[PDB]
Amino acid sequence: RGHKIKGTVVLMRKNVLDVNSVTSVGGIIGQGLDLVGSTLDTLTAFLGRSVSLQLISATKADANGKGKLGKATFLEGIITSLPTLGAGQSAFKINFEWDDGSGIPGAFYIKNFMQTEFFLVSLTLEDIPNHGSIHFVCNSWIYNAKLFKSDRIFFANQTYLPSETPAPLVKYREEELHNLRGDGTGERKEWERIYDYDVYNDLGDPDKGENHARPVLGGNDTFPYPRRGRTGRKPTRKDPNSESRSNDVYLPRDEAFGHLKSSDFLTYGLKSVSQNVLPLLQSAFDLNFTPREFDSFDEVHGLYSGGIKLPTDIISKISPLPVLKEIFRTDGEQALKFPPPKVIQVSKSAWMTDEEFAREMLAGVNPNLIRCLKDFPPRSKLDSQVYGDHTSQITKEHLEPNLEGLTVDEAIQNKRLFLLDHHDPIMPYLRRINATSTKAYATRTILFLKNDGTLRPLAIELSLPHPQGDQSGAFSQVFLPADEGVESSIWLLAKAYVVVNDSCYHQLVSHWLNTHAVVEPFIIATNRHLSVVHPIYKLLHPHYRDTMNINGLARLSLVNDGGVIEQTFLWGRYSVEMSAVVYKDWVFTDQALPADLIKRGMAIEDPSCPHGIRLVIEDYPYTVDGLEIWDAIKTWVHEYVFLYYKSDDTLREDPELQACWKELVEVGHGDKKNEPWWPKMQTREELVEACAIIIWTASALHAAVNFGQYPYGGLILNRPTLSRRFMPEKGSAEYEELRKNPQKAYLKTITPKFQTLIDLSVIEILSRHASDEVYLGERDNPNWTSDTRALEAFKRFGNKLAQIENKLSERNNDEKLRNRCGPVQMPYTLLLPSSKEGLTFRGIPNSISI
Ligand SMILES: [Fe+2]
Repeated sequence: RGHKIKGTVVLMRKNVLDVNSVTSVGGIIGQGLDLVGSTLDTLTAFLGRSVSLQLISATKADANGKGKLGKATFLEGIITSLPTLGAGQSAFKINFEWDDGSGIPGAFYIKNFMQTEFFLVSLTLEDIPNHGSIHFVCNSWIYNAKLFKSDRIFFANQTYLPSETPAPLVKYREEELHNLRGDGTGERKEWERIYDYDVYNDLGDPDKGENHARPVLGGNDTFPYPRRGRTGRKPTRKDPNSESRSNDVYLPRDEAFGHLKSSDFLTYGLKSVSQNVLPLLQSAFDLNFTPREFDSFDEVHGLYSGGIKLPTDIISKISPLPVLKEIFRTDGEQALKFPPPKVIQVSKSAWMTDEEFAREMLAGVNPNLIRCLKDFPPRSKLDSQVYGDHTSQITKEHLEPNLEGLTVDEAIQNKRLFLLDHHDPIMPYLRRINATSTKAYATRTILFLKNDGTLRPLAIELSLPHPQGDQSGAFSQVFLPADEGVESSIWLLAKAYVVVNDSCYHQLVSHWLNTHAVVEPFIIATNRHLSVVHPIYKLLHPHYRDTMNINGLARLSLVNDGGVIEQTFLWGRYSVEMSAVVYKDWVFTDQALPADLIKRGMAIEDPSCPHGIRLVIEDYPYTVDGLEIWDAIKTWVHEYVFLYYKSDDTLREDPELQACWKELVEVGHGDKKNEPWWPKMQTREELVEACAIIIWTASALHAAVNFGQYPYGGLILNRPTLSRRFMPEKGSAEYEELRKNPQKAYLKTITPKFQTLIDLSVIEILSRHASDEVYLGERDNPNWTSDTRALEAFKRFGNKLAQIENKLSERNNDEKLRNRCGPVQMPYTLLLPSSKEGLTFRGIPNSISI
């Protein structure tokens, strides 16, 4: 007897997912008639000889060893309703012929014969013998069949290690991987799923003119860099070593995530700030429709209340903009409002306190930098400029003021001296930097641990490059706390010059290089060498969502010449290249949270403690919370790796893992290919350690470093991005204005009103959760694996993350932990694992989605 295997295809239309057609606006989704398909009878168009599916057997091979073929069969009727049919999805039924001889299906080929591509989500088979239902999760765009030599193949639910591949599917598995790799030539087309590497020869535009040229980041000892996804474009005409610029930056097709709500297309929203808002805003400044400058602090505060009064003309073209509707509020006509940033929702003035300044190094936008001070004076790593032979000029006499009354030696002994050091990367470029419109210092802040457990700043060292040459060291001045008179204002100016350094390092290193840039060679290596079926592919896959897409954007628009990062932040046109010089010190294994903590002296290893380490400041929120998160990931990654791999030998026998990690190392981070610290793939503990660092980086680290951007920085007074004026000197007229009107002096020193609007527009988006976000650990999409052991393991991650959330909230209810809240009363929630959509100050995503 023949039997018919009963089949269920779930796909989504492009019109349901594509920005241009989803361009109405969207505000509530997970709904509609939870899009039935059915309704609006255009589903009938999938139903002739339009799309064919062809089952592939996993138990029966042909003469040359490959799985037997089913007979190409077309979609047969429209399925209106299914218990799991989600919003915007459409369902089609299709019955395949099989027998007691075509075996157990473990794969299928698919052919779109229609004009338009569609996102196939899943296929489900309801079977024949003593075999349960087979689920296939596809999640991949299917373009017209004419574009492919070998038809689109998908595999079932079952997780297989390469040894565990069913013999009839071994060639198919390997052959997909081959198709994914490519040959490293050609221009990469929209419809392609081809994964490879290039250097960042990408960011500059020397055909527009030589001042638009940027250096090649990567491939070299001066400017080493992580690789980025390969695009195929022609060389620029002027420099054959750079790639020509395009509006249209390729990433492998399935890496670009479509959306159901239009408000959720944040990259388009970001491309819209730079290409539509910026020039229309520019206009209004350049002609004379808004004042060029802020005059008082209340004028900055007026951006959240009354907004920026703008002509109806230009407001008419920035307010029907698709995504940007959710980030701009319009009262009617002359108004462009920003949401109250969470740093001012209680106190407007509290940002200026010394407690908040010191505290935001433990718990703000960049809570990752501070060092425990172990000797004195603090020394430089810099070379032949003479202060890594000399030092800091902050002195023992500067440091003995008010609080305890111990010596600086004794302050170091008892672990109560700490350091924000922003001297070494920005010094060597500082002379160049200061010869643009930027006026900046290379800074140092020495912080004291007080009795209540809070941090208090005790000295700020402001350094300028060279009276008489680089071989002459630094010229440095030193500024002490004062809360009275003109001295108070000089001090608040001295904090502005530190924060400005910090904004910059944060954006290029703590944010861009440490998450975004660095995760990319990992995504490429995984797709080139780990099959969709592979266990580690499935572990690591959620942690990659939309990442190549936002990096493809940033290359076109954030990290490019004259881009937002360049226009906005302290290092200017030197930003991305200085970030590469810092990457010379990037060590993968030091990106593990305990390693980072111990290295910066903020933790020490103690096997009598909660996580086997002990903090030297208890109330270092970022880090007590981070540590809870780190251990949850590393426990999850340990149960998951150790589920699949019985021995270290099974790992060394795993040729997919081995080739993947080889390519990561020798190619993806190939400028670090001889570094002694890379985990070999010799040991299961090494795979756990690297899988935990990939996930930490892409989820929790990216979140701690990213979602606190608009809440802390949406107030430009709190996190300025550029200083454009040196400190007022005693005799000068700038000094009498500092006396007379210090708010005006503050403002002429920081980011101008125009770039502030750009900076606020950018980070407001960068701090938003898209509705359709998939957060840490509670979350994936459907039936990812039929291996219930892994599924159980994942549930234990979710439960523990949930338990951690209650425990973190508990800590923000604690008035004893002062550093969690500040004078600004902003609970530290940036590591709370779950979130709603929007500009929340919380929610850890699986990946770098923005
Ligand atoms: Fe980001």
